[PDB]
Amino acid sequence: MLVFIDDGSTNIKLQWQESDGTIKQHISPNSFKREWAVSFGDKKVFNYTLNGEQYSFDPISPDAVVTTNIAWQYSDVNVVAVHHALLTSGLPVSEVDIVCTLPLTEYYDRNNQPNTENIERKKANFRKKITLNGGDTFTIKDVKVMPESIPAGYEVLQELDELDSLLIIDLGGTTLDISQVMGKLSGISKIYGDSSLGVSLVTSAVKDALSLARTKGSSYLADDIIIHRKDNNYLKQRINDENKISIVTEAMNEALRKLEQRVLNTLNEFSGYTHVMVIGGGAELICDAVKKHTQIRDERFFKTNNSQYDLVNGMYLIGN
Ligand SMILES: Nc1ncnc2c1ncn2[C@@H]1O[C@H](COP(=O)(O)OP(=O)(O)O)[C@@H](O)[C@H]1O
Ligand SMILES: [Mg+2]
Repeated sequence: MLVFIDDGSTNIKLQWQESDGTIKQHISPNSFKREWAVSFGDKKVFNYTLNGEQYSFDPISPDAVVTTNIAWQYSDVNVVAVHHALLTSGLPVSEVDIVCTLPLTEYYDRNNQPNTENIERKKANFRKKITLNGGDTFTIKDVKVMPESIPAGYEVLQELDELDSLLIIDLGGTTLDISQVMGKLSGISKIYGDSSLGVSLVTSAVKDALSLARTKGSSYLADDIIIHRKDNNYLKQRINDENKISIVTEAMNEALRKLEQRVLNTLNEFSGYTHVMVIGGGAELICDAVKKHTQIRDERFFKTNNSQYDLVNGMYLIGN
């Protein structure tokens, strides 16, 4: 049964429908270590035997995740993550069939032209003999593969002018792979690709300014403040002292300043923008960034509330 799993290296983003007739969205974080942290009681984990190795969930060190998007998206850690995501929602352990996501750097070349061997490479990854070490594993039978940024355009691209362009941006923890698509999917123009800076810099800098060590898996407590940067109420709760609120804000700002400092020039490098779509978790951050520089009018500037799930919705409506 088809589950749409945007298997991103920051966190995995999911959408599916069941036998009730209601559509569910879900998210499972990237937090899978190359060791077994077990549990025989209260404090409950997940543990896996992967390809031949020991894997489990704990609030992981940056070792695997702070590498590149490219390195993680085809990994054994990605195999843990996708099968973990279906267990964090809690689906009936049996089949899945999946849609999964590729970088644009990996999908499209020097001429920005495509590679299907990299499509089969994801399917080959999700062919490894993973056991849930306390249950059994969802069997991924059929596999569709898409790139990351592009499929978000799908539902909007329907009406959109076929000679004009839709510039589609994921800003992630890792991902900064960007596509210039054309309307109705008449073609694709130019791509840009990067994962050298992102929200992982921002969210980790907030941990330092708080009271928390530089791991991934306790990310929420810092991710909170990246979300509520437009507030001060949840900031006063979570950054629980006024004397720390500047420190956290200016640490966050140091990262965000230097994120803006590249991505605005990336949208100078992308000549021929006409419509803009902003997606991902950092969609909110690039909305605050790129709108004031690009100066495209709001009828051609797309970003919802959901932000990261905007991507997996465009994937969903292709075929379940
Ligand atoms: N509203 C928001 N404002 C700012 N950052 C956000 C927001 N929502 C999520 N994020 C953060 O953005 C990152 C996730 O980016 P995302 O694009 O969803 O992952 P990926 O790039 O792997 O696709 C996380 O650090 C997440 O906490
Ligand atoms: Mg992203």
